[PDB]
Amino acid sequence: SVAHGLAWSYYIGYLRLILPELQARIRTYNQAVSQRLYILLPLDCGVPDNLSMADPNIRFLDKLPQQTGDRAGIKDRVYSNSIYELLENGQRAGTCVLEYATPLQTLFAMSQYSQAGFSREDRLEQAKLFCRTLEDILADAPESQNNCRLIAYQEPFSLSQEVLRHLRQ
Amino acid sequence: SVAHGLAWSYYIGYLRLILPELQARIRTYNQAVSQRLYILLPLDCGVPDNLSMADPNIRFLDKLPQQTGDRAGIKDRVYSNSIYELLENGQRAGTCVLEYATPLQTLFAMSQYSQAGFSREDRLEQAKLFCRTLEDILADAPESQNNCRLIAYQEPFSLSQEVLRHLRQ
Ligand SMILES: O=C(O)c1cccc2cc(CNC(=O)c3cnn4cccnc34)oc12
Ligand SMILES: O=C(O)c1cccc2cc(CNC(=O)c3cnn4cccnc34)oc12
Repeated sequence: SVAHGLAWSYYIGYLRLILPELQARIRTYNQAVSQRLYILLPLDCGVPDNLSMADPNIRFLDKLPQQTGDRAGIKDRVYSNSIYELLENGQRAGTCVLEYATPLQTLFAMSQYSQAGFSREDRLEQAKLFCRTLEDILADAPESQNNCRLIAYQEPFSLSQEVLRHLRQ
Repeated sequence: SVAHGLAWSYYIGYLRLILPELQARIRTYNQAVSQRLYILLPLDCGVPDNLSMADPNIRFLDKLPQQTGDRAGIKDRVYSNSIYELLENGQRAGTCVLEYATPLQTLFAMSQYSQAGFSREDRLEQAKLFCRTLEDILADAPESQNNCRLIAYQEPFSLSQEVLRHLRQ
């Protein structure tokens, strides 16, 4: 399936490369930010560029120092991550590296382009299969050593509360 | 198929975003470099990080000024491209933005991991289907306006000569 290929490329072309170096980048920034990469997986494939627009209680703090690596003819290809503070009744309840799983934008876009041959009704099913495949990959991956957490959800809602339930172990 | 999803995500998550801004970045660097993004598509899915290791006549010149954009919770996500000089009998015969199509690394890796459920024999077929799907996408895409060229090839070989045949219109 397309969700199967998306989960494998997201692991091979991104997670496999940043998850080994992540704790070192977090330690560097901490000179406190939590140790895992928190990945938001909205099953509706709704991926806004601004997290604060999804929930005002999710607030951008700072960028994590960039990771660079020569890859496939690209000198110093850059991998960037953002740090967010999570508010709960006016209080900073958590601080973590947080982002949406970008392949869900591909599912959203493919469901909209007629040439992609993917119906708008198939988004939910493909997102669920992307989630399951990625969980199966990370469960058995050596690069994932208590440093990655997938947060999958369907709105019937507090996004910051869903993140916080995961942050609080 | 997985090649279908890879071609659509490579377009949606990368090409769709950089191809509109590419001529402006090339004009900026030129204050001469050719106007198209040249994408190497080895059908054997062999993707080395160093182009000069694939052919000594392909020589790294400089980085093209980075492109940044806020995306899916990432503040200032970076898109980087490299400029190469192409030598032919000691002479600089061309200068272009050149890189390998990264999803071919996913096909290579999936053919090696038992959990991916993709045989090592299926690489060639999947790379060909990735190529055809991407050509079909770019043929009809509004972002592609004489600014992208796919260079697909099978070794029986000069890589620099294959690039140069495309560079010379
Ligand atoms: O990297 C993958 O293995 C991969 C596999 C499938 C689909 C996609 C979509 C992307 C996004 N690309 C970038 O962010 C990017 C930034 N500089 N840059 C230079 C060359 C190529 N890509 C990029 O990567 C993919
Ligand atoms: O971007 C896509 O739409 C896409 C779709 C499918 C597979 C892949 C693999 C990649 C490579 N990722 C990066 O280069 C990258 C760099 N910073 N960063 C921050 C968050 C996420 N990804 C990245 O992007 C994909």
